[PDB]
Formats: sequence, structure tokens, C-alpha cells
Amino acid sequence: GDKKVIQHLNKILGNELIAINQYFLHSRMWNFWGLKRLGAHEYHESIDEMKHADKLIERILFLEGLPNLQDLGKLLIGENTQEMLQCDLNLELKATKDLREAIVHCEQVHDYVSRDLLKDILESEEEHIDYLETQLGLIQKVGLENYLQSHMHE
Amino acid sequence: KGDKKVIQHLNKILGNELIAINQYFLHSRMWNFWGLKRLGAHEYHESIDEMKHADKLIERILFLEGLPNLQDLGKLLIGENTQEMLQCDLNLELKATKDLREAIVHCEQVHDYVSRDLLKDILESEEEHIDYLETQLGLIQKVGLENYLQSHMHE
Amino acid sequence: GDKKVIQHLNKILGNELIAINQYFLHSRMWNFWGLKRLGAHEYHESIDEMKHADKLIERILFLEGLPNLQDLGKLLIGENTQEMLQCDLNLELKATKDLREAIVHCEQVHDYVSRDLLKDILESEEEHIDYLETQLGLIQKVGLENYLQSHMHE
Amino acid sequence: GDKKVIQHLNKILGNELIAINQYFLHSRMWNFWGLKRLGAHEYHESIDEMKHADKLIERILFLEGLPNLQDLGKLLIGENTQEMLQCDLNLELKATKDLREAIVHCEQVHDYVSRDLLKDILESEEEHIDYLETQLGLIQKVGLENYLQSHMHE
Amino acid sequence: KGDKKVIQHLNKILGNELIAINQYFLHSRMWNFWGLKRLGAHEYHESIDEMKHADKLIERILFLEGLPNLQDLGKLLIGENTQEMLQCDLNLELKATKDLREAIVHCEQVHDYVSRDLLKDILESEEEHIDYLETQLGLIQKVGLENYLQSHMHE
Amino acid sequence: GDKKVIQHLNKILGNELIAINQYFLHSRMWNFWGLKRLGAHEYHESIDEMKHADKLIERILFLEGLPNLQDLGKLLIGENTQEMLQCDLNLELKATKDLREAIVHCEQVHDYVSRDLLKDILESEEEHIDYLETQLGLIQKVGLENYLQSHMHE
Amino acid sequence: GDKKVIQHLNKILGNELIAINQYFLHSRMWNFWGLKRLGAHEYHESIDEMKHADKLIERILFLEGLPNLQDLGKLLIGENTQEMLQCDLNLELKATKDLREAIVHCEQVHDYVSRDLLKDILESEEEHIDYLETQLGLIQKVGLENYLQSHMHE
Ligand code: HEM
Ligand code: HEM
Ligand code: HEM
Ligand SMILES: [Fe+2]
Ligand SMILES: [Fe+2]
Ligand SMILES: [Fe+2]
Ligand SMILES: [Fe+2]
Ligand SMILES: [Fe+2]
Ligand SMILES: [Fe+2]
Ligand SMILES: [Fe+2]
Ligand SMILES: [Fe+2]
Ligand SMILES: [Fe+2]
Ligand SMILES: [Fe+2]
Ligand SMILES: [Fe+2]
Ligand SMILES: [Fe+2]
Ligand SMILES: [Fe+2]
Ligand SMILES: [Fe+2]
Ligand SMILES: [Fe+2]
Ligand SMILES: [Fe+2]
Ligand SMILES: [Fe+2]
Ligand SMILES: [Fe+2]
Ligand SMILES: [Fe+2]
Ligand SMILES: [Fe+2]
Ligand SMILES: [Fe+2]
Ligand SMILES: [Fe+2]
Ligand SMILES: [Fe+2]
Ligand SMILES: [Fe+2]
Ligand SMILES: [Fe+2]
Ligand SMILES: [Fe+2]
Ligand SMILES: [Fe+2]
Ligand SMILES: [Fe+2]
Ligand SMILES: [Fe+2]
Ligand SMILES: [Fe+2]
Ligand SMILES: [Fe+2]
Ligand SMILES: [Fe+2]
Ligand SMILES: [Fe+2]
Ligand SMILES: [Fe+2]
Ligand SMILES: [Fe+2]
Ligand SMILES: [Fe+2]
Ligand SMILES: [Fe+2]
Ligand SMILES: [Fe+2]
Ligand SMILES: [Fe+2]
Ligand SMILES: [Fe+2]
Ligand SMILES: [Fe+2]
Ligand SMILES: [Fe+2]
Ligand SMILES: [K+]
Ligand SMILES: [K+]
Repeated sequence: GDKKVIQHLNKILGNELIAINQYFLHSRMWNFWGLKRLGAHEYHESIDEMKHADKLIERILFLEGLPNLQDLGKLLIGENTQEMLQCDLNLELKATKDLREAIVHCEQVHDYVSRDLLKDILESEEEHIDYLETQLGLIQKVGLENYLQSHMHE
Repeated sequence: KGDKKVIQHLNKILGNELIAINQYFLHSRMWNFWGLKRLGAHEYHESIDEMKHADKLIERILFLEGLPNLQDLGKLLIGENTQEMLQCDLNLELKATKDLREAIVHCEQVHDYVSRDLLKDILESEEEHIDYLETQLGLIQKVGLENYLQSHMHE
Repeated sequence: GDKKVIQHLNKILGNELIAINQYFLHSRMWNFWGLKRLGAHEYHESIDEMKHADKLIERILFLEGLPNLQDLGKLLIGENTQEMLQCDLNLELKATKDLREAIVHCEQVHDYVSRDLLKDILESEEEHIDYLETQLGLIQKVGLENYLQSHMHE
Repeated sequence: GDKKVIQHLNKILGNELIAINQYFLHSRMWNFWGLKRLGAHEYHESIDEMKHADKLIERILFLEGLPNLQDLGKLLIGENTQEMLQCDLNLELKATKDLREAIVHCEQVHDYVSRDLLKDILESEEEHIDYLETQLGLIQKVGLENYLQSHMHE
Repeated sequence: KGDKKVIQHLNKILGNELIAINQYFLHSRMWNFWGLKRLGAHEYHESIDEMKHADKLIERILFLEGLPNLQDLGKLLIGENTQEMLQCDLNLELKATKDLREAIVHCEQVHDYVSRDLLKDILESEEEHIDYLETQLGLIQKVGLENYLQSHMHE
Repeated sequence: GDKKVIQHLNKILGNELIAINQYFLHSRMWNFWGLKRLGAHEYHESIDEMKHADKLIERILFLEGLPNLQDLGKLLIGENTQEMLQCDLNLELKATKDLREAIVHCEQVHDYVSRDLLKDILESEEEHIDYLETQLGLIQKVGLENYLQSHMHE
Repeated sequence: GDKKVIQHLNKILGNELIAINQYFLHSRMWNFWGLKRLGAHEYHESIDEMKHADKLIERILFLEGLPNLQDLGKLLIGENTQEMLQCDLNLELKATKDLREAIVHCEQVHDYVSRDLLKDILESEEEHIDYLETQLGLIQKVGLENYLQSHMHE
């Protein structure tokens, strides 16, 4: 197992761990406000990050590294829907940047299996970016209050 | 026999339920009359819940050899629009949970642990209703009154 | 809506609310005593009164009146089976007298829909009277202890 | 068959015939405009009036009168949703006034079967008035645009 | 590892369960022998209920690293006719609920909230049993003994 | 009903009552240690003794004796698996010796129905002896740790 | 919501969050080693703590407090089965100590619903303690290699 790939994998894992907690708190904030459609979708984003974390832990162990679940970076918590969506988007853009750098390194040392795992995680992060950007655009097109109204009921 | 002051408390809680039954049922039918059928149906289910709480209170009172008091009906808090009605229900529930907390203190003090457990089950349900009410009031502010009513027209 | 019909309807509603609470207490007393068949039949009487009140509240609102659920008249509570049944029978006879007077006024002002609602309620209150007098008569024909024995188990 | 009862029934029938055409045209206007939920409900109001007419026709023939499907009174056609609902409401209020006078006459000559038919029709017309007043009320509470938005899709 | 006095209370409750098990089983089989099969069946199910309580107490005592006492059997209260047997069961239950209340107080004092919740569940069941017994005794007075027994011949 | 048969039946019943409690405690001990296969089997042994006690009680009542559920003899409680199994085995050998004397006495006074009941219970105790002796022999053949390992999981 | 109760709830939440990561890493270490039955049971312990965490966050938000998902305390990671089980046990004993103190405070300020939630979590934690002490006892009774052998396959 290449020491620097393992480092990259733990960096990605650290980003997942941030996103699990940020999205889960955002989910329960929306549910508490009665915006249950947003809350449910955000919950599923949290679950996806949990599964990404699982696969990174498994790969790190296989490569004989030490998965780092101890270091938890800064959660970006908003206080209304629009800030929450933008905080999620900022966290995702950072995450895809780290994924690109880790893929470069995997290719360099010929760890093609790790690359393929990171590429699958990256496809899903870009789908998340697409979702978040689409929501911010909808808020502009239909208005904030209409947008929130359409995310009250599941 | 039951402790006389526990029975007193239980009859106080029962009196609160009886207010809530009538207040929520009328509010339900006002919302249905207005064509706000989603609010009406939810409020109907709140009224049903209080009916079931009253039933369990009546049964416990009788087991404790008290006289259940269904004669004294306190003051209903009837609003005339959706905002007032939600706030009236919230005001009733806040008083209701305060009385439930005092009743639980007294059950614990005389070691009536079954009655305490009944009252805690009712209390958890009242706190869920408070959560529902504060959420609806909060949503009115976020989405606008007219949008909120619109969303509660159709089941 | 005619103001005097609304008053009449609120008077019928007031009787229903007495009956609801009287029958519900009587039901739970019989249950507490282990007379579960009596308790169960009295429960369904209470439910029937609940359903009458519902229809009255709906009609009052449509006629642009204010349903009165605040005023609760005197419950007639008995302390044994024979008294409870007679208390219920007394309440029903008062209720049918009020219903007839309301039907007369509905007819006079041509509120035929309210009349028809009150007539449906009146048929149901006559069936309850029939039930009650029948129970009172069975107590005489089979004896009190036998009558109670036969209403122990559902 | 009493001549004046039959004349009353033919009057009620004439009101039904106006209502059939007015509600059907209003339904198809709303469908044309893409307000398909309003259109579907107005269609069902039209169908109900068709069934009332059918029953009145059968009764008139049994009483050996001549059902009058030739005279069509004035259709009250609105140009927008508010006017259209109010036009229906004005038609219904006229229909219920005529129904009450017909019921009076049925009672006075002891045609109790014709009375009961007219009362069943009256119960349905007061439900329709309830519908119409509720919709005009919702336009006030939720705003016209929102109300129309909520009745686009079935 | 569990609290010594909680364990002693739990063993005391268990001893009460072991008396009820045997007392209710014997009464059940006496009623069956006499052809009062409805009373025999209900009394059997009361005995089974006590067996399940005993089981939960034994498991909890072991988890707390105490020694379940199944050796000491106190006095069965056996009646010789239906009215005595119901009253003996009732007298046993009233003793059992007094002891349950004292054990719950001790659990609360030392913060053994899980043992308290178990005892509260048992107490709920014993008050349901007290309700059954007082109701049967009240029915003997209301319908007469002979009618009462008649109604409990067939299942 | 012969007084000495009844004494014999109460003696067997007294043995069943010891066994019920001894086996139930041993079952829950094994369950608590996580030897859930030993614990489940011992639970079923306790259940069987409960069913023997039931049949004995019914027989004693029919013979117009008084069933003695009051006097509970000494439970033999071991502190590890090998002792617990040997304690059960010692209890069973005492029980079968008492059964044999009870059957002799039933045969002598021609209580053939009681004898046949005792023979059925005796058949079941000898199956329990077989189980216990078999478990003790398996401990010698496969070793204690393997024997316990094989009875962790149901 | 009482500020000190919210502090207690956030402290319990903080313990849940340690347990999530510690149990999930331990689960995946056991799966990596081929001890898949140990890994699967540890995964379900991790899921349980995720659910507790969820209930705490919902209650804190309802009490109008701020759930703290940012502070992650120290994971106790073992390097073999016996150390990992003991690290989970040490974490659980600390968690039940904090739960008892939080329940005391809920009682004192009459927040009986929060107490009931904490009591439910506490019952689950005591079941986890029972599992953990049972596994440690079994290692002693059947020996380590036997115990690990029995937890290779699911
Ligand atoms: C002392 C007062 C009352 C008590 C104790 C009581 C109790 C109950 C109970 C136990 C039920 C069955 C709930 C279930 O398990 O689903 C019920 C049903 C119902 N109650 Fe009440 N109730 C009371 C007053 C009222 C009032 C004042 C109204 C209306 C104005 C009402 C309307 C209804 C209706 C419509 C149902 C459903 C009936 C059906 O369709 O089956 N109740 N009530
Ligand atoms: C320490 C005392 C006892 C304990 C802990 C105990 C425990 C149990 C348990 C847990 C059950 C299962 C009930 C269920 O879940 O449905 C049971 C069943 C039963 N018990 Fe006991 N019991 C005890 C004493 C007795 C005694 C003394 C008798 C009779 C004299 C008895 C007769 C029965 C019978 C007939 C059953 C049903 C068995 C079947 O499935 O056929 N038990 N017992
Ligand atoms: C190390 C961090 C975490 C990891 C690796 C992780 C992993 C997982 C996995 C693999 C699942 C199953 C998903 C599926 O396949 O459907 C899951 C479920 C779940 N997680 Fe997490 N999780 C973590 C943190 C959290 C946190 C911090 C919370 C809440 C505050 C949480 C809440 C949940 C919930 C509610 C479920 C669904 C469980 C159920 O009800 O079945 N997770 N987690
Ligand atoms: Fe909520
Ligand atoms: Fe991810
Ligand atoms: Fe790199
Ligand atoms: Fe792949
Ligand atoms: Fe993501
Ligand atoms: Fe959406
Ligand atoms: Fe809603
Ligand atoms: Fe309506
Ligand atoms: Fe309530
Ligand atoms: Fe008090
Ligand atoms: Fe409970
Ligand atoms: Fe409530
Ligand atoms: Fe009862
Ligand atoms: Fe009625
Ligand atoms: Fe009048
Ligand atoms: Fe009708
Ligand atoms: Fe009635
Ligand atoms: Fe019975
Ligand atoms: Fe079209
Ligand atoms: Fe019509
Ligand atoms: Fe006329
Ligand atoms: Fe008819
Ligand atoms: Fe119409
Ligand atoms: Fe609509
Ligand atoms: Fe469309
Ligand atoms: Fe028999
Ligand atoms: Fe018990
Ligand atoms: Fe104590
Ligand atoms: Fe519990
Ligand atoms: Fe009991
Ligand atoms: Fe265990
Ligand atoms: Fe046996
Ligand atoms: Fe002998
Ligand atoms: Fe045989
Ligand atoms: Fe045996
Ligand atoms: Fe295992
Ligand atoms: Fe693997
Ligand atoms: Fe937990
Ligand atoms: Fe504190
Ligand atoms: Fe709860
Ligand atoms: Fe735990
Ligand atoms: Fe394998
Ligand atoms: K809108
Ligand atoms: K082996």
C-alpha cells in the first residue's frame, strides 16, 4: 500500500465525515422546521456520505493503512435554507477538488482500483453539486417562499 | 383506595382533555367548512387523541375509586382564523403540560407509579402536539400565510 | 340561516353533548364493574351521540351560526344499573321533545334540509328509547341479578 | 296528478336544464384554460343536474303531465373563474327558492312522494351552494392566483 | 456490580412471584377440578404471567451479579371456595404491590433506572390483576354467588 | 383415593417442584454466560417438569387429596457447567428412585391409572438422564472448551 | 428548554458520536480480519448509536437548543479482539454514568419526556454492556482461539 495514496484516502474520508454530520444536522433542522421534503432529501445525502466513508475505510484497511475517524474538520452549518444549501455546496466543491488530486496520485502509482473507487465517489459528488445548484436556481426562478412551500410535504 | 390528591390531579388533567376535545373538534370543523381540509383532518385527529386520553383517565380514576368529573367544562379557546386557532391550541397545550407536570410530581411523591406512567404517556403526546403547533406557526412565517393555507386545502 | 333555527340546532347540540358525557361515563362504570356487555352497548350509544353532534356542528356552520360547545347541561349519573338506565331514559325523552319543537320551526321557515337532519337524529333517539325501555322491562321479567349476569361477558 | 304540483315540477326541471348547460360550458371553459381540476368538478356538478332532471321527468310522466324540455331559461355565463363561480351561486340560490315553494305545494295537496324527491334534490343543491361559497371563500383566503394554481392539475 | 440493596429488593420481589405462581396454579387446578373452567383458565393465565415476571427478575439479578433466590418459598394462601380463593389472591397482590413500591423507591435513590422501569412494568401488571380480583368480588355481590359460578363453568 | 398413593404422588410432585426451579435457574445462568444452546435446552427441561407437576396436581385432586405446592426441597445449584450438569443428574437419579417406589405402591393397591401416569413421567426422566450422561461424556470426549464452544450459539 | 438539560443532552450526544465511529471502525477491522460475525454484530451496535444520536438531535432541536456534532472526543481503538471489546466496554461504562446524571437533572426540573428518552437509551446501553461482558467471559470459558473461530462465519 502506497503511503501517499493512503494519506489521500484518509483525506477523502475526513471530508466524508464532515459531510455526514453537516448533512444530518441540516436534515433534522429542516424536519424540525416542517420542511420535510428537504429534510428527507438531505437525510439521503447523509446516508450516501456514510456509504462512501464505509468503502474508504474498507479500502484503507486492505491497503494496510490506519483509517482516521478521529479528526473531524469544520462543519459548515447554515441558519436558513439558502445558507444551508450554499454551505453544502461549498463543502462539495472542496470535496471534488480533493478527489481530483487523489485520483492523480492513484494514477501515478498505478493504484487503479483505488482510482476507480474514488471516481465512483466523484460521480456521486458531482450529482450532489448538480442537486444543490439546481435548488439555488429554483429559489431564484420560483421565489424563496414558493420553493419552501413545495418542500413542506413529502 | 387511591390517594385523594392524585385523584384530584387526574380529574384536573381530565378537565383539560375535555376542553381540548371540544376546542379541537370545533376548530377541525371550521377548517373543513372553509375548505382547508388538510388542517381540518389533522385537527380532527388531534381531537380523537384527546378523547383517548380522557378515556384512559376516566378508567384510572374509577379504578382508584374516585368520581370522574365530566360535568365541569372549562373555557374553550376558539379562534376565528387559522393563525388564531393554532395559537389558541398552543395556549391550551402549554397550560395542559404544566398541569401534567404537577400531577406527575404528586404521583411520584405518594408512590403512585402507574398513574405517573399514564401521565407521562399523555405528556409525551402533548409535547408532540406542541411541536406540531409551533412548526405550523413557524411555517406560516417562512412560506407566507396564503401559501400555507393553500398547501392545506387538499388532502 | 334563520336565527331561530340556529338556536334550535344549538339546543339539540347541547343535548347531544350531555348525552355524550353521560353515556361515556355510564359505559366506563359498567366496564369497571365487570358488566362489559352493558359497558360496550353504552359506549356505542355515546359514539352515536358523538356522530349526531358532528352533523349538527356542520349544519350550524353552513347556516353561518356559531356552534356552542361551551355550555354543558346537567349530566344524570346513576349509581347502579337500574338508575343509570333510567337516567339515560330521562335524558332521551327530554331530547326527543326538543327535537320535535325544532322540526316544527324548521318546517315553518321552510328549512327542509335541517328538518330532515333532525328527523334522522330523532329516529335514532327513538331506537335508543326502545333499547332503554326494553332493558328496564327485561329487569322485571328475568330479575335484576339474571339481567346483570347476562351482561357480564361480551 | 295535481296540475299545480306538475307545474312546480316543470319549473324545477327548467332550472335543472339551465344548470346543466351553464355548468357544462363553465367546465369546458375551465378545461380549455388548463384549470382541469375546476373543470372536472364543474363537470360533475353538471352530471348531477342531469340526474335530477331525469328524476323530475320520470315523476312528471307518472303524474300524467307533460315534461317540458323545450323552454330553456337564461344561462349565467361568466368570463373568469370568480364570475363563473358567482354565476353558479346565483343560479343555485334561485333554484333553492323555487324548490322550497314547490315543497310547500306538495305538502298542501298531500303529494308526499313528490315532496320527498324535491327535498332530496334540495339537499344536493345546498351541498352545491356550500361548494361554491367555499371556493369564493378560498379565493379570499389564499389569493386568486394561488387558488387557480391549486386547480390546474387533477 | 449492581447495588446490593437493589438486588435484595429484586430477590424479595422474586420471592413474591414464586408464591403467586404456585398459589395461582393450585387455585386454577382446583377450579378446573370443580368444573369452573372459565375461572380455572383465567387463573392459569395469571400464574403464567407471574412465571414471566419471575423470569425477568432472574435475568436482571444475574446481570447485576447477584444470586437469584429460588429456594425460599413463603406462605401460599389457599382458599377452600371461590370467594376465599379470590380474596387470598387479592391479599397476596396487595402485599406484592407494597413491596414493589418500596423497591422502586430504592432503585430511584441509587439511580438504577433500568431496574425501576422493570419493576414499574411488573407493578402495572399487578394492579391490572388487583382490578380483576376486586371486580370478580364485586360481581359476586351484584349477580349473586350461584349465578357468578354458573357464568364461569364453561369457557 | 388411597392415602399412601396420594403421599407418593405428593412426594413425586415435590421432586418436580425442585427440578422446575433448579433447571430454570441453571437455564438462565447458562443464558447469562452466553451458552445459549445449553440454556435453551435446560429451559425445555424445566418446561417438561412443569408439565409433570401439572398432571400430578390434577391426579391428586381427582383422588381427593390435597396437592402440596408449599414444601420446596433443596435445589442443587452448580457454579459451572460440569457441576450444573452433575447436579441435575443427581436430582434425576433421586427422582427415578422415588418414581419406582410410587409405582410399586400403585401396583399393590391396583391404582393402575396412577401407575401409568408415573410410568410416563419415568420414561421422560430416563430420557433426561440419558441427555445428562451424554453431555458429561461429550465433555470427556471433545474437551470442556470445545463442548462449551459448541453450545454458545443456538 | 432548560439550558442545563440541553447541555446534558449534548453531552450524551457527544458520547453517541464517539461510539458510532469506534464501533464502526472496530466492525470494519473485524471484517477485514475475516471475523465476520464479530464485525456484523459490531456494525449493528454502531447503527444503534446512530439511532440514539438521531433521537437526541431531534429532542435538542425541539428544546430550542443547538445540537453539537462538531466536537468528537477520543476513540478507544484496540488492536486485537480482546482489547477492542474492553475499549467498547470502557466507553459504555462512561456513557451510562453520564446518562444517569442527565436523568437526575431531567427529573429535578420536571422534563419527564427527556428523562424517558434517556431511560430508553440507557436500557439499550445496559444491553450493550451485557453483550460485551458476556463476550469477555466467553473468551475465558472457551479460550480465545475457539472464541474467534466461532465468530469467523456469519
Ligand atoms: C367526554 C367526551 C368524549 C369522550 C370521552 C370521547 C371518546 C371517544 C372515543 C374513545 C372514541 C373512539 C376513538 C378511537 O379509538 O378511534 C371517539 C370517537 C369519536 N368521537 Fe368522541 N369522545 C368525546 C366527545 C366527543 C365530542 C364532543 C365529539 C363531537 C362534537 C366527538 C366526536 C367523535 C367522533 C366523530 C368519533 C368517531 C366516531 C366514528 O365515526 O366511529 N367526541 N370518542
Ligand atoms: C420458578 C418458577 C417458574 C418459572 C420461572 C416458570 C417459568 C415459565 C415460563 C417462562 C413459561 C412460558 C410461558 C410463556 O411464555 O408462554 C412457563 C410455562 C408453563 N409453566 Fe412455569 N414456571 C415456574 C413454575 C411453574 C410451576 C410450579 C408450574 C406447575 C405446577 C408451572 C406450570 C407451567 C405450565 C403448565 C406452562 C405451559 C407449558 C406448556 O407450554 O405446555 N410452572 N413457565
Ligand atoms: C463514521 C461515521 C458514520 C458511518 C461510517 C456511518 C455508516 C452508516 C451505514 C453504512 C449505514 C447503512 C446505510 C445503508 O446502507 O442504508 C448507516 C445508517 C444510518 N446512519 Fe450512519 N454512519 C455514520 C455516522 C452517522 C451519524 C453521525 C448519524 C446521526 C447523527 C448517523 C445516522 C444514521 C441513521 C439514522 C442510519 C439508518 C439506520 C437505520 O435506521 O437502519 N450515522 N450509517
Ligand atoms: Fe417535528
Ligand atoms: Fe461522499
Ligand atoms: Fe498527491
Ligand atoms: Fe469499479
Ligand atoms: Fe457529497
Ligand atoms: Fe424538490
Ligand atoms: Fe402540513
Ligand atoms: Fe363544506
Ligand atoms: Fe391530551
Ligand atoms: Fe399536588
Ligand atoms: Fe406504560
Ligand atoms: Fe393534545
Ligand atoms: Fe376493569
Ligand atoms: Fe343524539
Ligand atoms: Fe321554535
Ligand atoms: Fe336525507
Ligand atoms: Fe340518543
Ligand atoms: Fe368473567
Ligand atoms: Fe386543452
Ligand atoms: Fe339540480
Ligand atoms: Fe304553488
Ligand atoms: Fe325517498
Ligand atoms: Fe345544483
Ligand atoms: Fe379544490
Ligand atoms: Fe401542467
Ligand atoms: Fe376434570
Ligand atoms: Fe407478578
Ligand atoms: Fe430499600
Ligand atoms: Fe422498559
Ligand atoms: Fe400478579
Ligand atoms: Fe445476556
Ligand atoms: Fe419430571
Ligand atoms: Fe409405598
Ligand atoms: Fe395411558
Ligand atoms: Fe426430569
Ligand atoms: Fe456470538
Ligand atoms: Fe475482506
Ligand atoms: Fe447509545
Ligand atoms: Fe446536572
Ligand atoms: Fe416513551
Ligand atoms: Fe451502546
Ligand atoms: Fe471461511
Ligand atoms: K404558491
Ligand atoms: K474447536
